[PDB]
Parts: sequence; C-alpha cells; structure tokens
Amino acid sequence: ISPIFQGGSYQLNNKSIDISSLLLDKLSGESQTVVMKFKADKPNSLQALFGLSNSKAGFKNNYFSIFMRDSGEIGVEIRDAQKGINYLFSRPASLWGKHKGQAVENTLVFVSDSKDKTYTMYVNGIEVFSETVDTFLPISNINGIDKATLGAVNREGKEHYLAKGSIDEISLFNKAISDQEVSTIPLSNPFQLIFQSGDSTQANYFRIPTLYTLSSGRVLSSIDARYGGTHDSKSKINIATSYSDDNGKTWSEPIFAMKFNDYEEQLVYWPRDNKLKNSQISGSASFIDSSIVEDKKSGKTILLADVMPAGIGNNNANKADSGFKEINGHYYLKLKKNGDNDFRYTVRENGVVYNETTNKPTNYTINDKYEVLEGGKSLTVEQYSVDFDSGSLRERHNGKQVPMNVFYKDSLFKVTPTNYIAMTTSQNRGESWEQFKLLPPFLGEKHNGTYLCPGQGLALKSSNRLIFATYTSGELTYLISDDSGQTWKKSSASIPFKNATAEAQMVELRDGVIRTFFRTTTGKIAYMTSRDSGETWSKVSYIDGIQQTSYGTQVSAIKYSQLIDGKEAVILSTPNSRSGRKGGQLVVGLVNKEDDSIDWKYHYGIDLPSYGYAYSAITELPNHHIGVLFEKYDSWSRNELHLSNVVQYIDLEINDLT
Repeated sequence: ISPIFQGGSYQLNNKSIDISSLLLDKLSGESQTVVMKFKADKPNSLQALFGLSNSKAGFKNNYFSIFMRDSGEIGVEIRDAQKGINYLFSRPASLWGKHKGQAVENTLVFVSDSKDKTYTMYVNGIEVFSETVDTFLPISNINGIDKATLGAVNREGKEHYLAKGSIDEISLFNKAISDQEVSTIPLSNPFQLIFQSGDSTQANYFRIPTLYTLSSGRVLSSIDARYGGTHDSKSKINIATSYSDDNGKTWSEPIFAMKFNDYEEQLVYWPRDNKLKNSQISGSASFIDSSIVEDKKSGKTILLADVMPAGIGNNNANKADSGFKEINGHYYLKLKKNGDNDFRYTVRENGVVYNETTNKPTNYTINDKYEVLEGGKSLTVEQYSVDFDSGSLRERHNGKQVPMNVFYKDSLFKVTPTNYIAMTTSQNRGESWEQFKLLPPFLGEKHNGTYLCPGQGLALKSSNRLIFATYTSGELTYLISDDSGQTWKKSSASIPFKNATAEAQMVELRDGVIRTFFRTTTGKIAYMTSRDSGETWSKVSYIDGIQQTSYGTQVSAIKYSQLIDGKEAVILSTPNSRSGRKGGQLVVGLVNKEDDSIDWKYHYGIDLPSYGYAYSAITELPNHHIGVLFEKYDSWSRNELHLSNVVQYIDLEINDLT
C-alpha cells in the first residue's frame, strides 16, 4: 500500500505544525498505520508528536494522539466523548534520546486495526504494546475531527502537549499493516539485541547482563532469562548465554548454561496493572545473578550463579542454614524426604543418599544433574505451567513428566529452602555447558550462601588464580580458586554496612593489585584494594563525583588495555543519579602510578539523564572498542516492571568517551 500522506523534515520548536489540509481528506476506512521517524534529545515533560483532534469548543475529549514523556515512555490516547470511549495505552522506557553526541532517529510504527480490534505500537523494531478492545475506536472516526497536527494536540483552539524535537519522516496508510510488513521498515537503531523475546530461551524478560572477552577473541554474554515477568526469585529463571565471534556485530542464538525443568519454558505477557503486577511464580526453582571468567590453565570458561530451590528467593530463604551438614571437615548436602519434619538425609560421595538417623545408606542416589534415582532408575515429577485464564495467576500440572530434581517442589527428597551458589564450565567457549555443581558453604554450617556479584570474575594476569566476588551481611566474601575451579577458599573483607546489596566488580590495576568497586547504601560507589592477589583487603573508600540512589545499583568495571592521556585507565559503567536508575554513564578514570589513586576525568552520557539505565556489563572488545550490554529502564521503579527487549547492546570507541 502507498501512503495517503508523506511529509518530512519538520522542526518542532514548541510550536505545532498544521497538516490538516494535506491529511484529513485523505483519511478513509477504519484501519490506519502511522510510521514516524523522529528525534527528541531535549523533550518537554509530556509532549505530543502527532495529533488528530476535534478543535471545537465543547469537544476537548475528542482526539487521537501519539505522545511521549521525558522518561522515555511512549503512548497513545484515543478519545471520543459521544462514543463514550477514553483509551490510553503506553509503555515506559520505549525511546532513545542521544548516542555518541547525536540525537537518535527513533522509528515508530502505530497500527490501528479495526478488523482485529487491536492497537499495536512498535518503536525501534520492538513491539511495546498490543491491546485488543471490545469496542474499537477508529482514529479516523472520532466525532468532528477537523485538525491534524504535528508537535501538539489542538484542543478548543489551544496547543496542548507542545513538543520539542523533529519529525524527519511521517507517513500514514489507510490499512493495518501486518507484522511482516512492519519488519521490512528500515530502522536507524543505535543498539542491538543479543537476547530478545521469542528467542530460543522463550523467556519474555531478561535481566542482569554480563560480558566477557575470551582469549580467542570470542565475546561471551550471560543473562537471567526471566519467565514470570522481571521479578527476582522466587520465580522461574534460567541462565542463558550467547557469544560473538565478530567483535559484537552478530550474536549466536542463545543456549542455557543453567536450567531447571520443573516448570515449562513459557513466553508470557506478564500483567502490568496495579492489581496483578506483583503476581509471582511461587512454586518454581530458579537461578539468578550469573558471573563468568576464563581459566588460562584448563582453557575452560567458568560460569557461576545463585541457585534457588522451588518457591525460594532472597525474601524467604533460610538465613541461618547453609543447607549442608559438616561430617568431619567435609560438607554434604542435606535432604528432607516426603513426610519427615526434619532433614534426616545427606548426599555423599558418588551421590549416595545417606540416612542420618541410622547412618545407613539408602537405595536412592543423586546423579550429576541433581536428579533422584531409585535403584539406578530415574524418578520423575509432573511439570507445571502458569496461566492467567482465571483472572489471576495459577500454577498447574501440565501432564508432562520430567526428571525428579532435589530442587523441585514435587521431589521425593528436597534440599534446604535457602540460597546456594553453583558453578558450570564450558570446554568449547560457550557452545555447550556442563551440568552444574554446588559450591560448598564458606561461612559455616549455619550461615546461608553468600550472594554472587553479577558480571565478571577476575583471572589474574600473572598466575592461574580465579576470583569471584560475592557479598553477605557485613562483608564481601571473595571466592578464590587456583585449580580451575576444582576447589575454592574464601577471603573475607569487612564493609561498614549491614545487609547491603554490595554488588562488587574487580579490576587488576597492575600485577597482583586488585581494586574492587561496589554498590553501597550511602549514595556513593565504594572501593577497596588488595596488593596480594586477593589474600588481604584495604579499608573502604568512596568515589566522589558519581551519584547513586540510597539503595544503589550494580556497577561494572574494566581495566582498559591502552594508555589514555599517557596513563593507565579504568572504565566504570553505572547510572549517575541520586534519584533513580537513569542517567547512564561510562566514567573513565586515570590511575596515579605514585599511589594508585584514580582521577575520574571523563564522563560519557550513554543517553539522556532522564532515560533509564540500571544493571550493566562492559568489556574491552578485541579491537579495543568498548561493548556495553545494559538494562535500559529503571529496574527499581514499580512503574517499569515487566518490560520486554530493554536489555540492549551498544558499541563505543574511546574517542566517543573522551
């Protein structure tokens, strides 16, 4: 179909543009599509890009609009007072503002489909909403429409929602164009997607990105594939990975690094309304918060993540139990059998389930997948699926049998309901992953697992030492392995915070000198230093010059391989805002060789101060560019839950930052 209207290079400077003569008599039929390429790097708080309205006195509620907010939210209003219809559809965090010093051309496609009674919005090739209604209102059939407007809506002769921005191209069609046709519209995106809705994971949500450049030049990414909306555990969440062999230009179809199968892998549109948005999958085991490192000795890639048994998360995990029993200097996973009111069993060498009351072994064994065997035969459980067909969340058996796992709700033998850390390895740089193993407890029998710091582990340059940061109440607990992750020890470092979410990432400033940057509850990023390869740790200092909220946000950090201004450089990635998870920046610091102090000299704004930026991953690509994979939304805001395709990847050069 040809457009009935096409126009371009409109400048919106707080003054609307009338296109009524050009457009209104071209409108026909009850289905329409609007395609609009626009820039808005200095938006007003609330502004309309396009309006169709009845401008006459007494008809102020008869209009259609496409609007945005300076938070990056996009939406439409479709209103007719005589028909008794007032629709408002929107989604937060749907826009880009600037990239590399230049306003981004956003490509918006809005489809108004009378036959399917559905309104669908795409921005930058991402479907941000699709809503079906019982009573359809064609945007062309609003009673008394007499104005078509760019950069405002004319209501009763006055300009409402005045815009600052530009519309480089706008087209309208008297047809609801198909999803196929939409996908052929050229985009001008500053970002790409690695993980996305409808991919191999079948998770509709993604959180907690990581990146790591392997010695072969392959760039590996891990992520939480989150199924029950964006909620932290308790939920259903798997850990997925993808890699790039061309410096981040293209990425492999994702595979799982860690997965559970007690619940179906379902792509679900999680409700965003206030009544149901806290709906949470409550019977599923999950993984959460992954971290990756490469081992020089074995050549293996190592991935760690937290593990949550069925229905467990931070909120309800037993704080005073590691889930292990010490039996002469060795720790064994405890198990509770169906019917018991105590944990009367342990898992021993070769997976033999032992009875503790009698110190007898049983006829049960645990395989390498943590699955229950009886007499060597696989036991099974029935899988669950979730649905909202009743109008609220239901989790119901689905007729499919899967192997019985000790982390499952329905298992004959069940682990302690607390958090664990697991490890898996890959011998083919992310093409496949081994079955995970649990790490032992590090803080004793009666302390829950520490929490893994997401992102990267650290492989020291001059040895085979591997370090993963974790945190718990009152300290960072570094996990150290010198034998390819076969065995681990802890190195504890006190921090002046009780129950902080002290997410920490490390850089090696020089040989054996590690600086750890971490989240706090003070509004400043903190740091500490080791000069003995992680054995001992300095007191805590704070960075002034970067602001975080009271609750804080993960910070990612790398040591750049090249000198900047003749100095060694560290790059940090974090929101810079005392108010919310927004105003993303890369901050380049130069190391003072005399004392290892860091002068934070350059700040690069990843997008507008008001646009969302939360957890992030950064890596130096093999070509010395910087790859950034990040949550482009406010992941703390209870208004921005359950958004799809907000974890996004960009490529930057040092020259862009400085």
